[PDB]
Amino acid sequence: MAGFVQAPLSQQRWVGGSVELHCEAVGSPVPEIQWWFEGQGPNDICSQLWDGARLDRVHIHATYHQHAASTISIDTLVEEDTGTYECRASNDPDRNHLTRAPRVKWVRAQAVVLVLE
Amino acid sequence: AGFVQAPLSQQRWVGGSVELHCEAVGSPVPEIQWWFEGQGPNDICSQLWDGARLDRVHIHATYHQHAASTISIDTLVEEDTGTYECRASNDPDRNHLTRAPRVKWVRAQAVVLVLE
Repeated sequence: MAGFVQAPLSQQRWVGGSVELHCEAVGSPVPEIQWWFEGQGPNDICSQLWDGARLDRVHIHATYHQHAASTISIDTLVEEDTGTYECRASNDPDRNHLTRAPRVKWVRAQAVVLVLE
Repeated sequence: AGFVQAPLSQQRWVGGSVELHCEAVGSPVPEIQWWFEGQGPNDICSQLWDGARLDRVHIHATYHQHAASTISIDTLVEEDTGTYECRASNDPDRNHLTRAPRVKWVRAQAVVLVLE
């Protein structure tokens, strides 16, 4: 099982500024962390972020020594960076690949980031 | 509304007890709720309440400056296994007053595994 020892923090930021969200988890084995995101307005859905996203303004750095630590950073914010950011952790051996596996459940921890002019 | 402490996943024995804690901030001070989803594809997240599961589930919360909430479960059974989720919000329409714009609470999860 994976468990959170630090959740990301909701916060108010400015267009052209920047944001940094942090997430930490424990388990044995040491769990994996991903970051997920969902904009505002009931047309946006929860999908995975990746290192280099949004024209290379999104950066994700992770370490896995004894526990999982992950920092997501975003350069030069724009209003549409507004939304909910979700850290997910799991040490389930099947979480990746494809498998006809049912399971596949990660623990989630959300922060909301609001970007204002 | 955001978390400054997420609940922490825990493994326990049948017949034992568990306790999960949740800290959240915002102005105004956000409300905390606990929600739960058992294992297997046929379960959903539903709100837990104080006294649930034949008065084995107790929920205590305070809201001075910070939102602090604790869920406790006595005499654990196997079907207590699953994902517990702390939800927080200070949105004034929170109590889904039929007022049907949004509904979005911030969420932080912990898993609880109860082994025989």
